[PDB]
Amino acid sequence: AVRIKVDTVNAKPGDTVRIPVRFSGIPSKGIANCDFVYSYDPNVLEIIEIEPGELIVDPNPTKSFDTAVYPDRKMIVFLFAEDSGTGAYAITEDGVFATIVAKVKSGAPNGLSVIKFVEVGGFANNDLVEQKTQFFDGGVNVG
Amino acid sequence: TDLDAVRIKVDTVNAKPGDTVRIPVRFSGIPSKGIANCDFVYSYDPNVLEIIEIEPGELIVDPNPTKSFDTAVYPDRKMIVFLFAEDSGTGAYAITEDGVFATIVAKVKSGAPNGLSVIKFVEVGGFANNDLVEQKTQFFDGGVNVG
Repeated sequence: AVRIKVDTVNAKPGDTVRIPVRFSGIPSKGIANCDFVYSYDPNVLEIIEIEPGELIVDPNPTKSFDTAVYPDRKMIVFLFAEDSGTGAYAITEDGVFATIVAKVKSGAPNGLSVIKFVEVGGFANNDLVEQKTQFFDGGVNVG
Repeated sequence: TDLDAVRIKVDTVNAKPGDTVRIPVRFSGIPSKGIANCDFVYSYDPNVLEIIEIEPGELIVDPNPTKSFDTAVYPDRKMIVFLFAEDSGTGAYAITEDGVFATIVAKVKSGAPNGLSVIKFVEVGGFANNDLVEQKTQFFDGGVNVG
């Protein structure tokens, strides 16, 4: 199974923090596409940007990777679909899939603001066979 | 209806339990300038409708439609996410006319109850013209009137 984990990072109100989303157990046949959703607390974290991680091998990262943030529904949607169409830009190793850049609101309480796994859609290898996954939560420990 | 807004509306189609139905998502009031990108979410009842595929509509002009258009269906959370961003980078594949943005293809489950199974607007992210200026939008619901 591929393991997906959002880091838990420490920050102080006002800080702009980077929260890696890591993949481990990436199969030999790679990951051609994957999409999933995590929830967050928009009253504590303002999502600034979500950067393609080192695992995105496409020369034009944004062609293979995208995210959509919906503050009202409190969700972050991750979308990866290797752009070559031949499997060429498939993820082939463990590492950082994306980096959430979020600002901790100035009046945020101390303690953990959770970034929780909500749902996975597809998560397939270069044979387009669905892979088993195990998703883990993360967030920001405000101090 | 705001004539200065782009109105997005999911059709309300009639069907019987067991039918595979096509439910267009239409755009009206598209600025001649063109829409370079848009993303939004509608909810549905996966206990009545099994989403089979969401086809790029006639408005998706990219010769590689999947490079400009994508959707994500989440049955557990009961949501459908629509994502459009013209792939050329120069505005070449922007949406420039009124018409079908996408087509939801769904099967009405054999045991589905009679009545309207609503496909309801949830939230809009961006909806920008070619100069990257956010456009005023109005989203309307649709669904399948099961009978």
